[PDB]
Amino acid sequence: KKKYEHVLKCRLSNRQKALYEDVILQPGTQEALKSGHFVNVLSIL
Repeated sequence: KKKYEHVLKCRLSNRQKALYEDVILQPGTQEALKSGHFVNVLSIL
């Protein structure tokens, strides 16, 4: 010549915790994480 990057962690909500743990229980997620092929993980995105 003004710019400085400062990214820091953010905070979660317990309703979001409940809903996330709710959705987590689909077994297709398990077989996907084990297989490592995108044909299944496309959904959870």
